[PDB]
Amino acid sequence: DLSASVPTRPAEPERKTLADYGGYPSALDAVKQKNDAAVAAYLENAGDSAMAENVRNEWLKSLGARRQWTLFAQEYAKLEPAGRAQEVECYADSSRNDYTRAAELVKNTGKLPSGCTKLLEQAAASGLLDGNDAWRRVRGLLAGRQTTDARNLAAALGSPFDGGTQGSREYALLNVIGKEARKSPNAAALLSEMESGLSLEQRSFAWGVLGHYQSQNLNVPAALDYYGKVADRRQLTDDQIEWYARAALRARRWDELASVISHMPEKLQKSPTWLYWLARSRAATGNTQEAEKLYKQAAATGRNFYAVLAGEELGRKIDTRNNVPDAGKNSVRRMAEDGAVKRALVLFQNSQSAGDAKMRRQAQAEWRFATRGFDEDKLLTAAQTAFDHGFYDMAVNSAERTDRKLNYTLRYISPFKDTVIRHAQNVNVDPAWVYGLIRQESRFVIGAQSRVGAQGLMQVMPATAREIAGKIGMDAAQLYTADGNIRMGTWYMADTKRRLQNNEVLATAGYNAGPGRARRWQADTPLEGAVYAETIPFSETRDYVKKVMANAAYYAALFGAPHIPLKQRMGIVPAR
Ligand SMILES: CC(=O)N[C@H]1[C@H](O[C@H]2C[C@@H](C(=O)NCCS(=O)(=O)O)[NH2+][C@@H]2CO)O[C@H](CO)[C@@H](OS(=O)(=O)O)[C@@H]1O
Ligand SMILES: [Mg+2]
Ligand SMILES: [Mg+2]
Repeated sequence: DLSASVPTRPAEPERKTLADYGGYPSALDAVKQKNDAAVAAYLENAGDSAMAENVRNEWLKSLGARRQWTLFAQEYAKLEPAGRAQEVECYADSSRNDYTRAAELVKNTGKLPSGCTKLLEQAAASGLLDGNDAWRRVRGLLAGRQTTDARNLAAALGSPFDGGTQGSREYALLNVIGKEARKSPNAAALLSEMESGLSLEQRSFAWGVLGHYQSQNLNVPAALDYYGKVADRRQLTDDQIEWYARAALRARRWDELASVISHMPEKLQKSPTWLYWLARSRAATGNTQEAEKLYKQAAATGRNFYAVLAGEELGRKIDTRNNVPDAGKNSVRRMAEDGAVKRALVLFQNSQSAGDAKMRRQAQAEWRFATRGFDEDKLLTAAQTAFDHGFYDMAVNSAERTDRKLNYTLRYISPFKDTVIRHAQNVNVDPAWVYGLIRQESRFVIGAQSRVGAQGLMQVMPATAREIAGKIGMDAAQLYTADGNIRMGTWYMADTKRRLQNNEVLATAGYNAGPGRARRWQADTPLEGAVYAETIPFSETRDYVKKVMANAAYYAALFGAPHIPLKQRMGIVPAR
């Protein structure tokens, strides 16, 4: 049975929370204005809230950048360790001259926040960076168009870009690894021609750049030829080696795939993706007991695309039966009275009544703050609390964070059923697919709005709303109402599917990236759905398709629809 234990942190009146949020935006602008007196005032008797934690984190990034180390250290002490932003941790550790985190951070080859970038340059300037990892990051920044970060890290390592030693060799290599130079019809020939006087590390990385470019363009033969020249695969960035694996996957080179995965950082090897595809490689070469071991490890990763596929390879069907009772209504009422939970619900309720989308976003921040480090039982009670208050996305937020206690009704909530079901049927698309899409797009937040402007439950772009509305005789502004949004989103699902050879995997990619891009990613042979999905060049769409289809399989099992394994829902994507 679920524990009835609920936290009882001190609560504040609804008026005080509203008054503190009244000044949250000004506190944030005060940080940007470097008005330290203003920020300290806002904070000095804030609640123990996400408002205070958010303002304090942003303040500390500004104090760290401004080297106000006395004030920094006083305020860093008021952050809860779980609530420290990464860049704040970086500034703190640089102030302590502690570069233990730098050994892990330096493994990241892309853009880092300023405090984290400086932490690495400081470690570099003291001798306390792994030199192999450090120069790998330099190259990764060079390939990544982060020339200035690359330059500063080369300089911090004692070999600047203008000093005639290693750093000038690496900078010179931009004629191969540059963003536009890697596209050259001659990139490989130049690399081959200057190959003999390059180090083993510089050569492996450079061949990885050329293979990575080819692999993301879906020129699989060209990519595998270039990746096959990489002598030390540890020198590849995480993106490079994953697109090696993706090239080997798309060409069904199972032995090469398994070898590539074994050269991945152990963290990548343990991801559901490479657990599952390693298992598939093993099973396809007949190493059946090694595959069964890996499928079990993938399946244990939880409620995700590859865990389900791995389960299906083990003969395990998705089972959406809860293994835990519903939360008792009394614990749900008590939970709403915990001071941190109550603060989140106050902001949420009042965002509805006041029509304040920013206030609703802070309600989410308070919710994640209030529930951070709840045990599985409190997480499930909180989930029902959120659901009983209409806070649909935070019910999913809390319910999906458990590992052993599974409430599928709360992980895969289905509000608005009689509406979503009818609009799906009206365009003859699977309502389990539509719910899967909504869950990923908006988490059932009717006023959701992405950075690029995608709107509402189904995250329809305003541009797209204008095409849809003219075709079906709507008003394009119906985009901003729940019913109009669902009608437009469901119609666009159906329409994109029709333009993409009626394939549901293509249509999901095309919903997010546009049908023209989804069509460009098809091969000249048919592809198994999950192979098409895992080799989508846009990381946003690649992650999106897998999550939508995984949600769709859970919803279909929940609704009691005729059983469709996820592997068959992925089907076969047709050749062009
Ligand atoms: C339903 C809809 O409007 N889909 C459009 C999609 O929106 C995507 C945009 C995306 C988005 O907002 N990404 C950023 C999300 S976040 O704020 O970073 O979380 N969400 C929407 C639905 O998947 O963007 C692509 C490309 O523009 C369009 O394809 S195109 O017309 O051929 O150009 C497509 O019409
Ligand atoms: Mg989204
Ligand atoms: Mg990308």
